[PDB]
Amino acid sequence: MLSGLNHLTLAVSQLAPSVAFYQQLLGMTLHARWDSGAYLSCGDLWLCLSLDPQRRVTPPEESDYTHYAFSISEADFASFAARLEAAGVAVWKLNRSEGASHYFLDPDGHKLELHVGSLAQRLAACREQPYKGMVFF
Amino acid sequence: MLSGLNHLTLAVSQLAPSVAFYQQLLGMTLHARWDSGAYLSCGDLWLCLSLDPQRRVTPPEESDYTHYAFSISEADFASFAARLEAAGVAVWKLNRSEGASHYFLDPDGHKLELHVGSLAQRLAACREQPYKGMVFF
Ligand SMILES: CN1CCCc2cc(CN)ccc21
Ligand SMILES: [Mn+2]
Ligand SMILES: [Mn+2]
Repeated sequence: MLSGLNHLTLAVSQLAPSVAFYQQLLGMTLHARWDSGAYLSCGDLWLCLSLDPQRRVTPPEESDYTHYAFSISEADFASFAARLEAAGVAVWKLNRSEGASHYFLDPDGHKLELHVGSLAQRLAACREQPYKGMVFF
Repeated sequence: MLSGLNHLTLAVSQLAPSVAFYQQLLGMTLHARWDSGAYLSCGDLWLCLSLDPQRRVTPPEESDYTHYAFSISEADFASFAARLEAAGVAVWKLNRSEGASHYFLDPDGHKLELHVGSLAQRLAACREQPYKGMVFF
């Protein structure tokens, strides 16, 4: 039986700029780097960057809604989002609201998000302002 | 600062087969569903399925190496892999590393993995037998 996420692996087109993005800009911990990959952590998350010549830099209008959200506290959210905008990080748009979030792209067009709040808080907010057709189990 | 992964959102082409896969086949807990999505949990992982008309059922040869690995114990690994094989789930890669991994596809072609072992265990193995160009920090 499954117990959670073991690791997230992102395919990247150029290793050095991607390591710089996740380590220098987002502040993840770099544990190891080799000619074709890197291992980073963010709290409990094991992130692997894997050099892949198949990876294409895709505009957000032509990629689907698959995306990866990172937790940040209420106190740090705005100042962290402001730092990303000042660094010229591009944005993308989701079709629906899901609370306090900032949506941004990595150098290869992976869709990232900063989000404040847990699943439990999201469900409680949705009880008051449900999505269309929502049912709770 | 970022404190971990908040949620993983997968774009899906049809909600019902994706809920069946993640809830019934993989055993994740379904918390809520609406006209265009669902929220599930797997241990401490919050998973969102988002219905997206942009999502193509993508063959594994046409997508890059980006993938999502779930944690499982060694004791449960072989029986879980056998369950996936009985259900007809396609495999996209053979395991060619030491640790136990099973590489399988979801109904829309998202690349998934079952993996036994932590980052610390991988780093220890790599310290003994480093990859080409490997530097530790
Ligand atoms: C940390 N550092 C900066 C200079 C380029 C570079 C390359 C590798 C892979 N051979 C590992 C570390 C590193
Ligand atoms: Mn999100
Ligand atoms: Mn993997």
